[PDB]
Amino acid sequence: MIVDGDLHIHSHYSKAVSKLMTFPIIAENAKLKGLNLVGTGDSLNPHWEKELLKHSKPIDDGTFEVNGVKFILTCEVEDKRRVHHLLIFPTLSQVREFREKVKIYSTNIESEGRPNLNLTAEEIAEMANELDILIGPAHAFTPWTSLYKEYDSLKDAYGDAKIDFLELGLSADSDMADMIKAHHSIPYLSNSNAHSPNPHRLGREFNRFEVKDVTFEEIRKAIKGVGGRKIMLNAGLDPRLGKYHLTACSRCYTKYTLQDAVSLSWKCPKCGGIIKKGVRDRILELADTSEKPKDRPPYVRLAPLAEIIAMVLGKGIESKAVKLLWNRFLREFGSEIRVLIDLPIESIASVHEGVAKAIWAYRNNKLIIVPGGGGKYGEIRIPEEILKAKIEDLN
DNA sequence: GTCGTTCGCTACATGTCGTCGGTCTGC
DNA sequence: GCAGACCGACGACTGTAGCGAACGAC
Ligand SMILES: [Mg+2]
Ligand SMILES: [Zn+2]
Ligand SMILES: [Zn+2]
Repeated sequence: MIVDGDLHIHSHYSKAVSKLMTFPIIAENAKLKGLNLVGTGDSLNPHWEKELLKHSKPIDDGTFEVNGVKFILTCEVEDKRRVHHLLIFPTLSQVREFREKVKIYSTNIESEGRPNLNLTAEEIAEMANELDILIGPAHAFTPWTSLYKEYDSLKDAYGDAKIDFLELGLSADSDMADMIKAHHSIPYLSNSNAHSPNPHRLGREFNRFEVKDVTFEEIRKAIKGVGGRKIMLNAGLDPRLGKYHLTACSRCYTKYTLQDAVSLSWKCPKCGGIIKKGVRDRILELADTSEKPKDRPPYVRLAPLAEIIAMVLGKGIESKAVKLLWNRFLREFGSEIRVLIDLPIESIASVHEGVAKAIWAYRNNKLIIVPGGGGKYGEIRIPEEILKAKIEDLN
């Protein structure tokens, strides 16, 4: 069976997140967005474990279910060098063992969602492999809290340790990640690290797996690509829409080239901000080979349907008209990805014409995209001739 | 016209811990 | 005067009350 899953979210116990980020709301929004599997997130926090045991029903010893949505134990943690690490746990016993094992190395493990572990990345990965915990550098291209903002390679970060995946993130896709030779030997994950259960937030990037049943073991086999199970698709946000694609300032958000960045010494001239190196320039710095493996699954660059509706209606992202249109679209059809890629333009025009034309322009890549960097998301704008024209004379 | 309804932009939070300037000290 | 110790502020890790102001069925 084919299942879509987003295995990287943060509960309300994390900081700068939404208080509506609870199990029922997440399950409802995922079921409405056509999302089969959702990672628990913040599984190291005991209060979140209590809420999970209260609101959900167990499938086995590591897979749970609520409102028809499956859940696997996941958690993002922080490093002593301030590096994000995503972990997937087989069962709840592994969760409790890993928790009690690091209580002496942390002070907010029973207080925060993404906590602070005073341990080397090598030590964390070794402890994870000891208990067969899946571990990977989450959004490892961010110039703030990632791996490549601190280290230059995975071997220098983990040493004698072994990882199980590598989360790409918003500002990256499979090609630029595969531009590094070592990355050829590691499966990718297109996750969200999302904080709000909003349409454009929850499940902005997910992974489509082929499995036999919906359990942790099948997900592990699909990640490792064994026994017929495999990660057959990586649905992700366009890198130009991420918050740190290009190199820009952290205050004025002015885009600067890598050459101009080195010239100004990371000092913003007309602002004074601390310009941070985008993921594109970082990947270009760590350029290995122009080749990429064949077994790499395809990465479909998609945009949030909510933002498309907002830019078509000329209204905000959180407005009520765009919410009504999004709800009507999700009622008439299946999920966001269906209307974005799979659904034909003529069927989309049955609900709204301008939205169908914008989706056509996005599929044919005639949609204007201004990249984002330094903390600002990329923006999308449709040309005038695409909006004023009909549909038959379009293609 | 009328007054509920909604839009879009500004401000602000919850805390841990680095980075980044500025300041004190003891020489 | 200056190296080193000390200090404060600043923001990610974004989401959202909230607040005038334009809006839209009667
Ligand atoms: Mg992406
Ligand atoms: Zn993170
Ligand atoms: Zn600046």
